[PDB]
Amino acid sequence: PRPTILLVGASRGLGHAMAAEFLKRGWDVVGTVRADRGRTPLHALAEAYPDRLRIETLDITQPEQIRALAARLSGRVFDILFVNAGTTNPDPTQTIGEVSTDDFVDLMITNALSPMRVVETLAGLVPRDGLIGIMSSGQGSIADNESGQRELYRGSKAALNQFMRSFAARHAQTPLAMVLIAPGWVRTELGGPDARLSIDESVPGVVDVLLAKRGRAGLEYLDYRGRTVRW
Amino acid sequence: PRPTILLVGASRGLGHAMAAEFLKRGWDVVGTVRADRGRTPLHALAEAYPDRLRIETLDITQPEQIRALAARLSGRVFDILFVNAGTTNPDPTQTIGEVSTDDFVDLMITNALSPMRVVETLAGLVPRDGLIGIMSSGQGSIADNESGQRELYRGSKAALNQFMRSFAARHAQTPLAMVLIAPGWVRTELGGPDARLSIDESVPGVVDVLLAKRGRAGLEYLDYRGRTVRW
Ligand SMILES: NC(=O)c1ccc[n+]([C@@H]2O[C@H](COP(=O)([O-])OP(=O)(O)OC[C@H]3O[C@@H](n4cnc5c(N)ncnc54)[C@H](OP(=O)(O)O)[C@@H]3O)[C@@H](O)[C@H]2O)c1
Ligand SMILES: NC(=O)c1ccc[n+]([C@@H]2O[C@H](COP(=O)([O-])OP(=O)(O)OC[C@H]3O[C@@H](n4cnc5c(N)ncnc54)[C@H](OP(=O)(O)O)[C@@H]3O)[C@@H](O)[C@H]2O)c1
Ligand SMILES: [Cl-]
Ligand SMILES: [Cl-]
Ligand SMILES: [Cl-]
Ligand SMILES: [Cl-]
Repeated sequence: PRPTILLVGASRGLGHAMAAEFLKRGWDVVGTVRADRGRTPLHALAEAYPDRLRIETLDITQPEQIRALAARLSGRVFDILFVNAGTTNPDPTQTIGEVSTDDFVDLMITNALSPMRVVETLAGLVPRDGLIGIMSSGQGSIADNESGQRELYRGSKAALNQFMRSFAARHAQTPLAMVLIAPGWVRTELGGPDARLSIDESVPGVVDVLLAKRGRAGLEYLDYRGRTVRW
Repeated sequence: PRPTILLVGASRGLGHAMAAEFLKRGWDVVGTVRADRGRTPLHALAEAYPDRLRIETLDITQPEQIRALAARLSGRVFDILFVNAGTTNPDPTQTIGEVSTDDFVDLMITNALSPMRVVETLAGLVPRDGLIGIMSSGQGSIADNESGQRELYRGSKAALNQFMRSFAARHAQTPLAMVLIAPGWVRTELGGPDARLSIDESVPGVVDVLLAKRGRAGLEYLDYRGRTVRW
């Protein structure tokens, strides 16, 4: 009967840290990994929590795998669905006018289309008063984009946020809680060596925000400190 | 891709209906029939789901055929292995003191030894955190046996349940989920025309139980309503 989070993209980085943090707060976790990555930090974590962490497989860019996960989990209910999975393009220093079509397509599919297909397909596994979240980025804020850089990633997260606003409009005036999280610039393999925050300086706050967002209907764009991020 | 159940004994009755019900839930099914039985209701079901239901042959009382199936399914992974196959003796009104040695041996082999041999030999086709189930019966409960009748069948299912408890003990340090199902008294060729439940009143609940047991390690004895059955 323990509360359970379905955490999509939990193999490493922020997603793995989120799984560890929910487990420390007494929740169960179903976390997803991609089949191709071999053994991950999440596999090591599952050995420490053998009865409380379950690992499922999902590449979010494969719609058949999203449906397969939905079928596997159809006898389960999740208090929170959180889509952490995201990446960046091979060469983030390229401007939008320099990126290859393949790189543009790949990142828009991975970061914008695919998290939305996950939430649309798996929303039924969450109660109607539950919480659906996606890991966005402060870089997806258009109002805050005064400096550019990381051009393709920025557009992918801006598109994600807009898609999520339209999803939220279809749930207007219902109890569903929704959140786009900006975790801060964190020293993971994605954030890089110059990132301002350690994992432990971001993830407890993200988890605090998610727990507090439950029961507060509607979509918000919130950072790891609970501050509203401008669209 | 899609989750797959290996359903042993799916030709007729409850087993055939379970195949149909899993297909309705977005699962794929590999179902077994006895080769010498010619065409079965499962073959008709395969006409309607030719890409999602595959039929293999197996007489569970023939160890060489269990080994042959294991080789045939080499490299396949099944989220659920469920052994449905079972029968009863030619004259169920006979007391234990009346049954012939042949009838005793035949039923003990078919209902108790053989499902366990299937489970032991095919367990390697299921993940360490998968689900292995066997169709038992409420008649196999020793604590619930206040009224007798069906004497030989009752003993065969009690032995099955005990054998499965020992199998479960060997898996106590693993996340393997296991279930013995009591489906209720159902109007199949085995249950007879006087049985209380239609197939459709039992099978959706059995499948509900299986999908909800996936991910909950350890062995339980559960009926089609999810109630615990006393050993
Ligand atoms: N770190 C930061 O500074 C920062 C800032 C703002 C937002 N974010 C966001 O935070 C999230 C996690 O990033 P991170 O810093 O933890 O990066 P990370 O360490 O590189 O982890 C990325 C995670 O996403 C998964 N993933 C990527 N593509 C996937 C796909 N197709 N299907 C399934 N899973 C996939 C990865 O799985 P594999 O192991 O299989 O690759 C991994 O679990 C991303 O959405 C990112 O945009 C991060
Ligand atoms: N019906 C009830 O009221 C009831 C109640 C409690 C438990 N159960 C259990 O439910 C299961 C299914 O029974 P049912 O009512 O559906 O009976 P059924 O209609 O007579 O079907 C029995 C099934 O078992 C298969 N089977 C029997 N011996 C086999 C063997 N040696 N190798 C392979 N398959 C074999 C049959 O295949 P063939 O077509 O080749 O014969 C058929 O698919 C049994 O385990 C039974 O004990 C039934
Ligand atoms: Cl992942
Ligand atoms: Cl951020
Ligand atoms: Cl059969
Ligand atoms: Cl029963």
